[PDB]
Amino acid sequence: EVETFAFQAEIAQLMSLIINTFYSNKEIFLRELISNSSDALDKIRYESLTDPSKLDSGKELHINLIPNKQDRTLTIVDTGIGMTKADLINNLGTIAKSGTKAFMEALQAGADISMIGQFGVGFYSAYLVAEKVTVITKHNDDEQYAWESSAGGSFTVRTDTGEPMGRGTKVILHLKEDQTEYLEERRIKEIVKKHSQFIGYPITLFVEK
Ligand SMILES: Cc1c(CO)cnn1-c1ccc(F)cc1
Repeated sequence: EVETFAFQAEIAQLMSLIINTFYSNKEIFLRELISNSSDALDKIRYESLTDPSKLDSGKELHINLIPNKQDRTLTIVDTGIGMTKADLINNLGTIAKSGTKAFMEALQAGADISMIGQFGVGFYSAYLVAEKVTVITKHNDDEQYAWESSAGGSFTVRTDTGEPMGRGTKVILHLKEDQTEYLEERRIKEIVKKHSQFIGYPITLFVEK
């Protein structure tokens, strides 16, 4: 059972602007996603200080980067606090309405796409390199859910029947045909060392066959 939703008009406007605008510094998507994972790990660590039982779904706090050349996917896994169904559908989009408005006024004022994180909508930088994005997430107070969007004004949400995750978020980037450079180990190492060197959680870079 798959539910289809329409993005808010401002979010769809931001996505199409990210997909259509000519901009070569595409590597900044990895900094935003890792930064998002770092915030989710911070939130579950703080909540667990006043409630140790919130770590019963997993004690490890880490981030994993997993490239797959066969499927042409780049996956960012974190064991953070995760997102509920309400987050995926209306909560995160309501917050992002003001950040999108402010971000686009700055763009016409002289700003560039690389400061998208300062407006809280850095997740959508994934569509600099992805034709489709899948998000598997599991929050302590909800079930596991699968979010997916190929832009175009709509996204879907369903109950995930895959491998149970325990707790956290998994972002699967289905890369455009000409962006396969972000599957190479030496390229991912280079971006992480340049933009995410001081993240306070272990970042493990998987390798392939
Ligand atoms: C938005 C996002 C992603 C996707 O980049 C992964 N974890 N999170 C996240 C989830 C919950 C948070 F409180 C903060 C960040």
